[PDB]
Amino acid sequence: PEMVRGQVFDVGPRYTNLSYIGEGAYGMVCSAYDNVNKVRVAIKKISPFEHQTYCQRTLREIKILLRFRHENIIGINDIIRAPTIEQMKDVYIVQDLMETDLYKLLKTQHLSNDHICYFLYQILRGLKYIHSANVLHRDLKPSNLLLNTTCDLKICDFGLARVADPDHDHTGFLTEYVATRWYRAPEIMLNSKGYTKSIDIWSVGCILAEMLSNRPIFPGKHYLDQLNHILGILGSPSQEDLNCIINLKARNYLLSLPHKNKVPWNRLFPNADSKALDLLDKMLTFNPHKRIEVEQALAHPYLEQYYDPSDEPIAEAPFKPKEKLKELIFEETARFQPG
Ligand SMILES: *CC(=O)NCc1ccc2[nH]ncc2c1
Repeated sequence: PEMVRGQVFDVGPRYTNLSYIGEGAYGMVCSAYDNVNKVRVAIKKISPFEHQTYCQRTLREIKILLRFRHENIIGINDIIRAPTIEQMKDVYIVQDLMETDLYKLLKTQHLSNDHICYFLYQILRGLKYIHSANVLHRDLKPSNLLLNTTCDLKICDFGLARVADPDHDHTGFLTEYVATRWYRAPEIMLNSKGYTKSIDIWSVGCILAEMLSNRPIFPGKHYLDQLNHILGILGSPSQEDLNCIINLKARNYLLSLPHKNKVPWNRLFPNADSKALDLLDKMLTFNPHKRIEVEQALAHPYLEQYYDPSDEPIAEAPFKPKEKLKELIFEETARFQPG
């Protein structure tokens, strides 16, 4: 069995010459030489079988990524596991190797307006497909946007994804949430379970802002601090947007705050393209019902050099305990077995 940094990374003999890349949720990520296809690949080790929630997210992603096929969405090329349920402890998911990700790139690189435009186009093109399948990604962030050496972009990590359920979106004030804080839409903290497509467009807005300055736009340090970062820039919500929040704890929290002025986008981002900032404003709209949808975002003047709905494909159809979840992970990975 191959090893890397003390741990077993047991993918051979097909995959050899391992090098460490980084960490997934349930294990290590390495690159390896694929001896059949004669290219280096990425492989992530998943050890999920002790926990309901680890199993849930592992299985959700596998089911989604096997059903999806899109240029801007990472695929699964192979899955490695032991031949029987009794012997299966780890699962390895093999995927196309990508040089970097947007989190790593933003730490080190100034992006040209032309790169910002191209990255944003590819994110939304991928998101059009995901949303067309009635699926919500629910954890869009720079580290979930893979880039190769020619700046092709692929969305990854479908562990938090859900089928959209707008009729069951409503909840109370300060309801706990799982997805990454800095990219959470204001409504998560107020009255939303994150079951509508508008959740993903807010995160894309945050990513666009972050591409403009290399700094997260709303770097909250804790649950409600995230909301006050957002209101600090957007300003106090209007009467009409406040009246949309029927829940009294949420509404009265907002009414309790002093007046805050909107900070103009062109003052936060003085070197940004004015069309980029018009689109940014529409993605970072407080009221999720007024927020731009993915297909409108693609049609925005900022992206007119790339926009081509005939080349922005949609999905063929809508998408629909731990002993049982291990069995389901086993069955779902059967197609990659010798046999
Ligand atoms: C978002 C995610 O899954 N990150 C881990 C990862 C997947 C695929 C991949 N290909 N090259 C590097 C990679 C990292």
